[PDB]
Amino acid sequence: KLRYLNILKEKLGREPTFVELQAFSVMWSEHCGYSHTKKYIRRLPKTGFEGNAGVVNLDDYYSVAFKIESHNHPSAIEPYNGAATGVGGIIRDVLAMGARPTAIFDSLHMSRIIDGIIEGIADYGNSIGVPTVGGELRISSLYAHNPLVNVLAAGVVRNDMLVDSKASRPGQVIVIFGGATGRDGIHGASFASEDLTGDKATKLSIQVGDPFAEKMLIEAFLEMVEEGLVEGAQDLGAGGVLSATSELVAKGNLGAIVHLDRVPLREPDMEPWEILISESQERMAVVTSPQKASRILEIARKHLLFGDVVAEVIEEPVYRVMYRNDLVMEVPVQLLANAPEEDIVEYTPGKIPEFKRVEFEEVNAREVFEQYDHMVGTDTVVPPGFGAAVMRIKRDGGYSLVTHSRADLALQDTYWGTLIAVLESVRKTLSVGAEPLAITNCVNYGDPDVDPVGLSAMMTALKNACEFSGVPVASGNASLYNTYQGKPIPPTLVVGMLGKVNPQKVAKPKPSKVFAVGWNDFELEREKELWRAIRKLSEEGAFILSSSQLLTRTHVETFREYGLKIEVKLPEVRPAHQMVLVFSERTPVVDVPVKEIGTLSR
Ligand SMILES: Nc1ncnc2c1ncn2[C@@H]1O[C@H](COP(=O)(O)OP(=O)(O)CP(=O)(O)O)[C@@H](O)[C@H]1O
Ligand SMILES: O=CNCC(=O)N[C@@H]1O[C@H](COP(=O)(O)O)[C@@H](O)[C@H]1O
Ligand SMILES: [Mg+2]
Ligand SMILES: [Mg+2]
Repeated sequence: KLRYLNILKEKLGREPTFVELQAFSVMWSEHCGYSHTKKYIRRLPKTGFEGNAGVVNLDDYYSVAFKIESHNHPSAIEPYNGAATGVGGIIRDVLAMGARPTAIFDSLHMSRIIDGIIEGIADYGNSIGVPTVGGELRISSLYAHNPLVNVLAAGVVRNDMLVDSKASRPGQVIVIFGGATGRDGIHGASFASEDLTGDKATKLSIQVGDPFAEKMLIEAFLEMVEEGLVEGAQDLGAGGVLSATSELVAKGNLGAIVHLDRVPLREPDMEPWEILISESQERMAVVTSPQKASRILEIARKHLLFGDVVAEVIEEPVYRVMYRNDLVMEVPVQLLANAPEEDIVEYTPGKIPEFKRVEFEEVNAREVFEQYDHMVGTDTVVPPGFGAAVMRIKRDGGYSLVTHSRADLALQDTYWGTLIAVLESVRKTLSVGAEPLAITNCVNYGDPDVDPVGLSAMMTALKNACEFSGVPVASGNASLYNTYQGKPIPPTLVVGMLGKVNPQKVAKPKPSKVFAVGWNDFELEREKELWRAIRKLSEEGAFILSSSQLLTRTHVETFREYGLKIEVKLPEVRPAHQMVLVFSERTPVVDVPVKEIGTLSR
């Protein structure tokens, strides 16, 4: 913070004005600036057009846009609105790529079942009409003060309608439609960059949220894209107008002249800076030619949304904020878009540890998911209760989504627990017949300044997991400073995996013999040997289950949907094993251990 203020003073050549301070306090905050993770993320292998979402081609005619963000700090103080809004925001990111939001996936980490979080998410995804196709839930008293709310959203988009995430030429303009701008969330980005005992941990930093407004925003935006009116786009969230406008031009290496007075207000007494950093929801920033602005405004208004032309794209690398004919601020656009970078430390792993038992409560509760009808599997090739969620796109074309993390293992060894989480995410994808395609990930950490190693260990392990597996990183998020009066959460890296699979070849449950296939302990080397065995059996028609517990209550619940009931003598397993359960007619034949342990029937 203060180390940064000096750097700002040196660059500015003098002391910043009130608004200059407010503005950089947002853009250079860890949440928007990424000072501590910038270099690490760069060292990661990438793929797919990365524009605040990350899209991956599936069949050349269609691509899937998937991204994972989080809303941790907000949810610790206002569970209901913090979770909902989290969904609202990640949906705007996927929509901002020209994609049609088709699936939401949740990843909760709490010390008990906080109804608010569950409902906030279910209600919001419900009012906008986008289904929940899955979502891991880990309970541990270690998240008592810092619950982690990570949400993954995937949309489908035509390869020929991909929207850019930046401005591309001087003369373009920037329209901002959606809900009206109020005073909620000001500095909520600076709030998410500190310990929960900060001076900004008040309800003022929390964003509201209106799904009916968003559903409209989804319809309007897609219409704009269908008529080729969108030349570039970015959703609004942290930083509001400031963040969005400056980032669309910094990316293109252009400039902008923002006119705050043209921004639709919901509170007319607001001041220029309040209008600039307000983090109100349901708003989208579209880049286009001056001429198309007319139809875009018409489309949003008839859709019951406000908005007007707010900025002009100029070739000069300056960010000029205007309110009428009175200048508010003015600084080098590339100054804002780039926070000071912090040095990284090199991490070198040790031997895979003898992970001991550290259980995460088995509070399986579908009761709460039914009360708030948080349906998790209405329209998938095969039910999500089993793990991977498979969606169709064509009769014989589809993709899989897997969200996994092993904070339990990582808590003991940041490196190995993380690396293992990424690898296990591959077993699941393979277990359903899908071809690992890319990864979106969310890094959930505490104080980097205090414990720099642990962060380094997460990023190195994630980097090594992609090099060892060949699976690149399409996108991600990084939530740091998840601590309460000192105490930090466990290092929790949540992995979102996307895969390619023919829905006509996805196996379903049927009366059969069950087999424990693999080893009860972990060894990196032979990991690729299990992968090869899953591909073989999966290809033969076998129904495979890849859980860290082998068999869970949900699996059995889901099994009853088929009127099937399993009787198996599960093998004793270590905290990190290399085993999966195979269901087939005959005994599997593979270059890996196989043992008949039970039966599925009726
Ligand atoms: N751990 C990670 N791995 C890979 N990419 C990551 C990453 N963390 C961040 N990114 C990439 O950096 C980009 C920026 O995330 P950032 O949180 O700063 O902005 P944003 O685009 O989400 C808008 P906002 O701040 O308004 O929410 C992401 O869109 C993603 O592609
Ligand atoms: O509406 C936009 N939501 C997008 C967004 O970027 N929101 C911002 O992130 C904070 C949570 O970050 P975390 O604690 O999870 O790291 C939240 O308080 C918002 O200011
Ligand atoms: Mg983010
Ligand atoms: Mg965003």
